[PDB]
Amino acid sequence: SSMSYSWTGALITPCGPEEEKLPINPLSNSLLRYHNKVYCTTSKSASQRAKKVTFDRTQVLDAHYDSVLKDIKLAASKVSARLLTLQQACQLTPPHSARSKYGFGAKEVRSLSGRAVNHIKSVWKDLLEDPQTPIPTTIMAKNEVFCVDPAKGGKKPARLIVYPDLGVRVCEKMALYDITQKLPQAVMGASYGFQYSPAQRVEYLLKAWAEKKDPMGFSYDTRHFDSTVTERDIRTEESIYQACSLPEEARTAIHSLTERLYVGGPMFNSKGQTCGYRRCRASGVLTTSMGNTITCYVKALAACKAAGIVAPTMLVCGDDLIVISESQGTEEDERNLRAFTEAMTRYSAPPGDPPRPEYDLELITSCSSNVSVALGPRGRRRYYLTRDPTTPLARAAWETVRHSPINSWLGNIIQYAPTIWVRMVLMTHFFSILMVQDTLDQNLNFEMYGSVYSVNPLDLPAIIERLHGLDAFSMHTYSHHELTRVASALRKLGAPPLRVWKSRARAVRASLISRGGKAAVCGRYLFNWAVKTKLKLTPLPEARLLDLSSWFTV
Ligand SMILES: [Cl-]
Repeated sequence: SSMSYSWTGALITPCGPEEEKLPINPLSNSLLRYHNKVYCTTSKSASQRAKKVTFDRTQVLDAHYDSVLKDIKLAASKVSARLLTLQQACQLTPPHSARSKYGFGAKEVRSLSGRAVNHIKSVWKDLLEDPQTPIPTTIMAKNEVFCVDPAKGGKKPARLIVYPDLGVRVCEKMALYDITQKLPQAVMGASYGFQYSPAQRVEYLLKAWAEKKDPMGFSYDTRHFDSTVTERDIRTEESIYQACSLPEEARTAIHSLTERLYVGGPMFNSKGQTCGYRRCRASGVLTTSMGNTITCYVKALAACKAAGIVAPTMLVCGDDLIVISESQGTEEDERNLRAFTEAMTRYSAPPGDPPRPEYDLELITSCSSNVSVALGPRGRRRYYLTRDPTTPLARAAWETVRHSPINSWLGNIIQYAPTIWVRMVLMTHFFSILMVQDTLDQNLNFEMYGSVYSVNPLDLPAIIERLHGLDAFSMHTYSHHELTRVASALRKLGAPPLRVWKSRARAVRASLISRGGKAAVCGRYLFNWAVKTKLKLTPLPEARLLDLSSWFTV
């Protein structure tokens, strides 16, 4: 049937300067040694990516699909959603969103400047009047940092970004922002993955697992999900949006964005040239995350029914998927998974790595992460979210004229506070750098889900207690999988081993303690693992006064 993309042969071009690595990385050369291994994806590998994501989709739906889609339209119709005013939408534009081609940027949009509001008025009108003309998009190579992996081809090619002009993106919010806030939760309930902090994610998986008399879990990895979304999936999404109680102007707007933007359209590189034509999900539109999540949910749940998965409990986050269910014995489990995969493939969501049933929660990875377990000093089991530290370490070491890695350090310290690698490596490095710089009391930005929060480093103990519990400060005996993986990642990036971090941590803790006040709290709480004679840590009152609820909800 349809190709995800077609190409004119024009290059996917850079937006000006692509940053050289410098001969000295002064913030991270005490963190790890093998900087040669840390790299950033650029436009140079853009074609390589285009080839991998360009392919034919043929899609065969069935009674299981239809049945699930009907249930979802039902659940959708429970939702009442509003238009946002032009001004409300303008206001929700992130401060660094890519400037429009019509002579204004995010600053103007957020400030409600007359010219911007005007242009946006005329874009909205054109959306109500013309429900057909394809809206042009820009295509860019994404810049992301990884550690080289010889096993998997050396260097990954850059992901591709496809987005309409800023004027249109503002219109998308007026039409759909409210739906993005209400639909996923309404169709999926507790299965919606973007509503959970790490600790809450953990607790959900544990509850799912404990409800099965004989649990089995698997993760599902779709190969290039965006590319696998069909015009029909997209029209099916519009049709789910339309099932909500909306005002007529929204209906018209949604239809128009579906036919003119979401379903497909022509792509131009940054130099102005026609680059190709897209017939799949665009990565840079408002509905990408909700879209992928709902469509993955519909497909996955129908696939469960097609394969005979018993009592599924799902967790969905865009293209990432965990299913925990009642085991039917290993031999049937393996067959059901093969059938699940066949259904998904029929639905046009074929796998990368084929799925595999597992019976131990530590062995399931989704969203690049997994649950693991550690003991208190008394033998009590504590479960927490973790992940391979390779990419966090690589990103911890990306330093250029334009980018500092410190925010990145902070983000992982926050998300992954209870892990052995955060506690022994990142925390130790982070606090040592800030002390020496004498910037311990200076606010930094925590980046999550396109949002930013100003965080004071001396507030970390409170934040961590709030997010993860006082247990985050007393994990004693980590797992074999966890010890192995962390040792191996440190060795792979040329970082000191954990034994050296313990020494560095002792010294950092001492320096924090000697500075008194908040810093001293940091040293006592965050580095209690580093001393043989433990202090008794107690709930922090400043933590009770904390509302982090918006941090991990979309
Ligand atoms: Cl930066």
